[PDB]
Amino acid sequence: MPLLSASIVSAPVVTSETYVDIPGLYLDVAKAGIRDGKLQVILNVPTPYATGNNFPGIYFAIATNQGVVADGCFTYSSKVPESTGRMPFTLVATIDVGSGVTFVKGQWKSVRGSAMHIDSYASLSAIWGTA
Amino acid sequence: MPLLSASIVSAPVVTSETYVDIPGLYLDVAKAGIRDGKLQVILNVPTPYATGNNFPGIYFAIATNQGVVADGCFTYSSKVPESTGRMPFTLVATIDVGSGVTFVKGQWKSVRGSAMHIDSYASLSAIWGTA
Amino acid sequence: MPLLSASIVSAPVVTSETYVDIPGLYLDVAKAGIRDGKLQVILNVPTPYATGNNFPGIYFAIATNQGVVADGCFTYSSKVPESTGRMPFTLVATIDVGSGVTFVKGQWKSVRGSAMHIDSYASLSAIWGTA
Repeated sequence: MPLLSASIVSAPVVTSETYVDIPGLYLDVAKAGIRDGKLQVILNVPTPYATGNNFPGIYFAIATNQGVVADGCFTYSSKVPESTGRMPFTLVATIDVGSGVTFVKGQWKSVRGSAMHIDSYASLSAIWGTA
Repeated sequence: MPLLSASIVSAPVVTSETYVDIPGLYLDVAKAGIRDGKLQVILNVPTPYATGNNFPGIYFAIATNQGVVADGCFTYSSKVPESTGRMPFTLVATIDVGSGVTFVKGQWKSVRGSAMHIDSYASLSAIWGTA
Repeated sequence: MPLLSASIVSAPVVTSETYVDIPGLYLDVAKAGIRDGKLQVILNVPTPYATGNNFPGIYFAIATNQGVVADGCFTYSSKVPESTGRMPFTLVATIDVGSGVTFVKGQWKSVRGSAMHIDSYASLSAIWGTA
């Protein structure tokens, strides 16, 4: 099966100065017997929000056992937003499995001390391609 | 053909307390003779906006004949935004066709009574994968 | 190989009243011997920002040698935002290669004179499908 997916509807609220795994957003590539070719990986966090005192936001990353392959963030445009609105976020990266990839995961990291909120659907998806 | 797509450039402006189809964002899976395996579905609404009086926004969903499989929203961070800016939105879900899926559609639902606006490109895409 | 990708971590800051290529976001389809079937193309700019004096934003497009196939934008909800926050943006389009497509690129265009900022990861991805 060339389509892999994991999805969640919540995670414990946390702050982090470093990239930390988003629990449940994990694809086991080795366990699927995929050892070569490429994966197009999509991290989709459609409804996150950040709480903080200093232009809040969330960094998200796609990581393998080799670490972060791609990342990005959303941030609010106000020091302390009136309400910390829902800021849809998608990240897309293509990785060579041949180089020794055995898992893929989503990770997150605070912007300026923000608490990080997922309280609804979020997914981590991959499509396997071979020549 | 394992790639399916539908796209629109507008829809009638409406409010809805329930998920209602976004006209044109519909993939006919049965008609394509796809009866087994998985679909990775992307709902891409890159340039929506919501008009309202109370922190406006839009919920979007991916639905089949079996109902909603994934959803999320954007919301503004001000009670009545200065201007209701364009809030890009993407949603990604992977569904088992074997379980009896015959169509896939995008749907939307008001946040707090918002009118819902698409006046430019939006797409619903799927990639079919089989083991 | 049915998966194509290009990624960047920055681009020179520019303004543009027209769609102009985002340097590095280019897939050479002809060079890959792909002459028929479909491509699902994702333009992923997860961490852009716009600087301007009049509700800033960025239009993004997916273009081929035949021009723009899909586009959209983000805009801020304040005339001059307190801080020009990071506004994640994804665009998804499906194109018929048979119709004479030889390359795919990401492009951008100012909203109301905005300077356009990418200073971190951004990607252009494609999956090739044939019947």
